Amino acid sequence: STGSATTTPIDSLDDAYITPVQIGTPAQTLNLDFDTGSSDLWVFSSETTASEVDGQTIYTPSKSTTAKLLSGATWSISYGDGSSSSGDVYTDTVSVGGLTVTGQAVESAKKVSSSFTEDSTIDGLLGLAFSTLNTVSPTQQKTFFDNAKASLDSPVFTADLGYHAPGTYNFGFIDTTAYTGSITYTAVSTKQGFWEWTSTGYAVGSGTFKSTSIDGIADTGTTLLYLPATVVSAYWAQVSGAKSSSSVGGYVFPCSATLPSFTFGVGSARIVIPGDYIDFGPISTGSSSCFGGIQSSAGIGINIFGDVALKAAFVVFNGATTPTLGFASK
Repeated sequence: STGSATTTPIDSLDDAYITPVQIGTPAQTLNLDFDTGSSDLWVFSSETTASEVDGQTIYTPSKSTTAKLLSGATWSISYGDGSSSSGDVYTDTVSVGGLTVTGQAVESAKKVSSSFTEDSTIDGLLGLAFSTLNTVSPTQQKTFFDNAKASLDSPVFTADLGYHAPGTYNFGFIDTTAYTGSITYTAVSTKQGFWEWTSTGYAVGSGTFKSTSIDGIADTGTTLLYLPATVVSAYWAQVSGAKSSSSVGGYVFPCSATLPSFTFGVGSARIVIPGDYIDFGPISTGSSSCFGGIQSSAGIGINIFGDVALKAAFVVFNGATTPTLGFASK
């Protein structure tokens, strides 16, 4: 089998992407944030604290004939941005872009932090990291991809995120019309449960390529590109007036600047992030100070190849026995 679903930016900055997901019988369609940096499928639901729901579409398991309570199971997660959620668990039928899994753990939120409540466009998260990170207790549950794996024509999914535009998540096949040149594959470490890999270096604008190993995770659920402070400093040094602002929470730059591209290495291959991708707009409405899309990972504890980077590529998440990541230009 295969699946194919369009993923759509939630706003004009590409702060996140939502993908429609059918849950239950009859289908209840929720717009979820596909997150290769976590491993819980959780949803706003009929069980969510009423004051914590503002505009989201909810999953109501009692209206689903295929929903079953996973008795005794609870979950609780916190993300890298400090947001969190928790609740209990149903199993139900879940379909993404024509691809159907029966008995998927659907984690029903009883509580969500303000950040989720305040975002009306996101109805939940669909984790696509490794199931070892799943937070369901006492019985850890498998991700949608893990459950679908052995039915898939090939045990892969691909992320093709758009710049200020929709893109595509594919399951079970590689669309050879969706990228240019070749896909370069690179080794993955699963020791921390992430799609963790080592970039071979970087360049700033038209500058020379610096060969250096940068360990990091391919994370569709993170907006920006978080890299070591040395790299990030070398980038913003090429933007007149740019500086790191403690008060704002990272690098800002004059909105009148033109941003240079940023290149990252995948083995001997190169992925170029256009400078436009690195502009996240005024720090506040009407401000002439703009927020940068490349930021320091210092104090996160891990480098993160978020959407800023991933959207410049066609990315293969190869879940074979020995997993790998592939990157192609597009």
